Amino acid sequence: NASNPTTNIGFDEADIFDMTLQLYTAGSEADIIMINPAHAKIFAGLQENTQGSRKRIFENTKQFIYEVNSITDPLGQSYKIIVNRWMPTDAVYFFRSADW
Amino acid sequence: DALASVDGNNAHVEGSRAEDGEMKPTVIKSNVTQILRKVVRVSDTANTTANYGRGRELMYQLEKKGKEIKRDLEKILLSGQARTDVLADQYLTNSAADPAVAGLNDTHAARKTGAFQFLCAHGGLAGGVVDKTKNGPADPDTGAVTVKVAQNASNPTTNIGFDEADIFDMTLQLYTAGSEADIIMINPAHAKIFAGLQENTQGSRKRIFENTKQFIYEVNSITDPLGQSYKIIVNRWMPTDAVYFFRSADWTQMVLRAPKRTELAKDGSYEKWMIEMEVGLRHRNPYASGVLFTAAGK
Amino acid sequence: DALASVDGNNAHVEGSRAEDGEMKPTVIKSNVTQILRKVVRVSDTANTTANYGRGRELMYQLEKKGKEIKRDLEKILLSGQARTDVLADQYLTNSAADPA
Amino acid sequence: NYGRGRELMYQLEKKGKEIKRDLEKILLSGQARTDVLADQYLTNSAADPA
Repeated sequence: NASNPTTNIGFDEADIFDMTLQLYTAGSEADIIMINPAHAKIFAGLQENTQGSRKRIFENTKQFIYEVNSITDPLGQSYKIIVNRWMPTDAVYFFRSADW
Repeated sequence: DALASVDGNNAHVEGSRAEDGEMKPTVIKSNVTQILRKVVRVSDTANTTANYGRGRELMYQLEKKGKEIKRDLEKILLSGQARTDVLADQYLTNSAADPAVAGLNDTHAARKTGAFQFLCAHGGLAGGVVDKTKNGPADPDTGAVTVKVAQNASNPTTNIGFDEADIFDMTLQLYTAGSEADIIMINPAHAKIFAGLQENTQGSRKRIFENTKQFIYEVNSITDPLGQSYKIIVNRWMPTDAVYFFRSADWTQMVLRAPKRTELAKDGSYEKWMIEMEVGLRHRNPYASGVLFTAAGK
Repeated sequence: DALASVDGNNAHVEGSRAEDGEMKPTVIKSNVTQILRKVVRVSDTANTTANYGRGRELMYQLEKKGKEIKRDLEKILLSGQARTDVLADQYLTNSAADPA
Repeated sequence: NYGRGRELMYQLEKKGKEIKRDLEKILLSGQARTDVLADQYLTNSAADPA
């Protein structure tokens, strides 16, 4: 949680890909990410950064979508997202259905 | 090896008076093949237990050794091995066949094949492995250095970070040398740079999301200013401090003996088995493919 | 199980003897189960008059508690709880030698 | 041979009788188990590397 200030409880902004790198070098082939609704707006925040390197653009479109339900790492592994209500706010799981 | 240089001026005064031509014929490159065994030795009392999932202990261990030898081959073919054999200048020497070998019948050395970093126009030998701190020589055909040490001009020459855009210079050298390569292999610990290529700090590169439920952060295709496409590939079996630019036809896997499972002698308290796979690497032209070592500016 | 580290110095010689190699065993893991129960007791003093809304309060509350146990099962599976037992690390000593 | 029959089968059956006698002696003499398992007889407890 380097980018944000020391106020947020905890979560990353560019270290979610270090985990995908670790999984790839281990051998996992999972493409799923379960998250609680509380720590969900953070995922949508990935489409915009304070640094001048990521922004949104609306060409006179009456449809605001601050949502994200799919991620892709530089290695090529897709990653769908799911919002589980009964999960704990202070955790994020990257797993597969068959593994469990 | 190469063609004949241009020599610049080509004036003439109605007469050659040459020296029987300046042909400078081709140079002969050679390579050696090594052996890979991956022995296995199991006891006899440990070959009858329940073995819930492993089942047949020896068969399971043999499959494991097969996977291990395959991984070791995938690693060595991209490693920095150096051609090492008892023959130095008498490689072919069919007639004499190195008279100074036979007589002892036990002076056999360890056959080590030439690796990619060695066959790709090296520029020295750091003891036993190709040097990762000096650029190779120039191609006599045209000015070309297919082996370059990066210069991370984005960091203050203190951080160990692979340069961001030192690949365009390597592509320039490849184009000058006549490579036509179209592939770029990279270790997983460096795709972060290729992904950041889409962005920057000056503000001239930035992604956009017009009402999209996606955060695609990936690169799998590059195009240098010269018009040469390049497909990126990830391989976890390469040295992190190296990048190779392959080409399918330029490299081939030579095989003398296929991977064979067998068993050595007996009259012991053990049931030995083993595998044997003899293989080597070949290259059409050293100056065709390209290599890029990672380091920091001096 | 997990394969062994990939070697990069295999330079075996021709016409030699096969020296024994390195082997690794298969790791083992263990866990424990969990029991969930409910109660839908009823007095039966009802059902003699003309019930108004639902009827079969027993089955209604029973389905309610079924949904409840499903919810709790999901919550438990997704929430972090250690391998708590009364053996107190004696998991690998099945049939404890101390009946105390 | 004439009574020996051969050198392999005769020797093998003789050694079989000998090992049978030795087995009976070792079983009836009296000796406690000494295999190094340290209470891990049950609970298969794979060889535990190191």
